[PDB]
Amino acid sequence: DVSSIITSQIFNQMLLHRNDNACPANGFYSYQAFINAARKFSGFGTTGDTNTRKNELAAFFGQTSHETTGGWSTAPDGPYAWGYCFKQEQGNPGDYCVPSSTYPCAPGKKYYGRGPIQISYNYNYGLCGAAINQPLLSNPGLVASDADISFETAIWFWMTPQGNKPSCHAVATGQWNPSSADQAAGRVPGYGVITNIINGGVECGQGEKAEVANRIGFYQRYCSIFGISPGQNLDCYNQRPFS
Ligand SMILES: CC(=O)N[C@@H]1[C@@H](O)[C@H](O)[C@@H](CO)O[C@H]1O
Repeated sequence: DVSSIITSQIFNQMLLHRNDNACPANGFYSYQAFINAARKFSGFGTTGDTNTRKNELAAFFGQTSHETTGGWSTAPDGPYAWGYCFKQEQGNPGDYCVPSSTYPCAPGKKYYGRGPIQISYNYNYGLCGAAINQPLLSNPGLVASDADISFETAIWFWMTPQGNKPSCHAVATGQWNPSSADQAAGRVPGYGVITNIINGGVECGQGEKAEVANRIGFYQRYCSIFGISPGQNLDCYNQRPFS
């Protein structure tokens, strides 16, 4: 069970400032919601030895902290204490509707980034809602109004391979075997390939990038909290994005 690796105190010490009034998602993300959701995904934080389960959770909270960070360079307790500050895409996001007969856009509904993985677009809310048996296509606001659902979308993303792009789960648990194409593209198992899976088109293969360095900093802080050392191949600066 995942609760033997991650306690309420480890969750709270990682997500130290999420409940500050400056965070729009303050009061949303609970340890209970996380454990309820985690238990629905067989293998999630229960694959491998203790250090491998710790590493998976460090990596999962690292990446999701980046997706939702409200941190700045000089924030209280540093930038890597301000994960899980947002539950919806910032700026003025549009409806993120790309029509699908399989996963049709609901009238008046918007599919902008919500929750810990910032799940976006009607196609993804529909694929996800099918997998977790929730009406995300008709009510995408559930991902920001129900914290158990919010965590389910992020773990769903984390556990789901995309053809030649592995699950974050496989990579974080040392179960990803890189293809010859992967090797030629510099995609060596590590946290960097996880950044590549999540947003490599934007962030990877272009040299030093502050968003990548941010993802690493969260993961480094959380490895410390779990009492493990970070893995190798932390960045994707010299990785070709997954096409
Ligand atoms: C609202 C919040 O607490 N945090 C920050 C904001 O103040 C910050 O300066 C900027 C990037 O550093 O984006 C937000 O996420």
